[PDB]
Amino acid sequence: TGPMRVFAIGNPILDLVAEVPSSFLDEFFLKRGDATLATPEQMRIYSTLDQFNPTSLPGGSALNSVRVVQKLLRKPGSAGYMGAIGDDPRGQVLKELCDKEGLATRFMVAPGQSTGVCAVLINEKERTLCTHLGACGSFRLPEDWTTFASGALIFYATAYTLTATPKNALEVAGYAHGIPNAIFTLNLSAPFCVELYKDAMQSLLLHTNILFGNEEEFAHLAKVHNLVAAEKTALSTANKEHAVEVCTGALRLLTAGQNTSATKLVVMTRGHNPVIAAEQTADGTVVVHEVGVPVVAAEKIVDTNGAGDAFVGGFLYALSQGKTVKQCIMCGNACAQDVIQHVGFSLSFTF
Ligand SMILES: Nc1ncnc2c1ncn2[C@@H]1O[C@H](COP(=O)(O)OP(=O)(O)CP(=O)(O)O)[C@@H](O)[C@H]1O
Ligand SMILES: CSc1ncnc2c1ncn2[C@@H]1O[C@H](CO)[C@@H](O)[C@H]1O
Ligand SMILES: [Cl-]
Ligand code: NA
Ligand code: NA
Repeated sequence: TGPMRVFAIGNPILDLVAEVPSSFLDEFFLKRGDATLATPEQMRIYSTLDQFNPTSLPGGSALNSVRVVQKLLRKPGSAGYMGAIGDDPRGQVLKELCDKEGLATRFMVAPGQSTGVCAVLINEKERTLCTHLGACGSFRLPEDWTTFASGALIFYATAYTLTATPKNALEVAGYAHGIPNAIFTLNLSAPFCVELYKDAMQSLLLHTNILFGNEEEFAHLAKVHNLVAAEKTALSTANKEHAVEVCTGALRLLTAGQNTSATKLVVMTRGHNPVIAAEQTADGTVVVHEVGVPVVAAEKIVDTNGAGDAFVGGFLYALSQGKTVKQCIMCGNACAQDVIQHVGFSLSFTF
């Protein structure tokens, strides 16, 4: 029953995991390894997947991150989450899976719509994802959400939530803005979010304390907002120097040149390479962090899907415990590495 340390909004999705024959991917015109949104011709994929005995597990980027936070805090209601689901059986399944973990949730039911679902197709050591948002798109933040989230000072939203309406994330960020110890955190989520919601994201970033994103997402951000010279928008983020310049330029989108006691930090995950972060410190001076990622033989890497969500989960957990920026990154790395070494987007039982 609390205390709630982290509150997030997202697109609640039920993952249906199953091993399928190559004929399946070809049958639904899917490209092995790609993560996409179901096309009209792929709408029968979920019903068709049943003949492969799929396993139901809670999914969704933000949901995956708070589930990590909840697992680490242990106390029921340590993390809160809100999103929209359908009035279907799938919605009940997802809801029960979450209650089972002690997560505090309020799923808004959208009559006549289907709960978000993602087909996690395992084929040739490769994962192919096909997501159908459905009811997720109907989510509209309830007027009493701040009461539901009472006590939490860490707020989180994925750019994926902008696909329902940017107003949800803007309202959450709006609540935290101006309050020194209220921390709004955001994930770039995907390259298309950066372009599709350019202006809303620009406004949202001004109200953001911590921005998470991977190399490609930050690359698109830098290009869309002209953070680096056209001659540099092509450079590889695998290059420390370039990554640092991208992070430093991105930090400007959060600070707007001003300096307060509020947290202003940009974190870029870079696969096996060191995580890079740019932070505006107490007196306004910018500091760059570089945190090495413990080596993990490609041999032991099952799948890198969900790595980013787990990273954020660990980072936010550490942040709630008041750890330093470097310590938060290390916790995120630990969580990410656990998840990528086994089937599933959750922390192992032993972890
Ligand atoms: N090859 C690797 N070896 C060790 N750790 C890794 C790793 N790949 C990812 N990680 C861990 O996961 C974190 C995030 O990885 P990354 O930035 O690649 O996410 P991502 O969304 O790009 C995965 P994908 O490439 O499948 O889309 C890294 O900072 C690290 O903590
Ligand atoms: C607006 S599109 C969208 N929004 C939110 N989450 C998404 C989306 N697409 C896929 N996922 C989730 O990513 C999780 C793995 O990182 C998978 O578990 C999958 O559910
Ligand atoms: Cl999400
Ligand atoms: Na400052
Ligand atoms: Na995994």
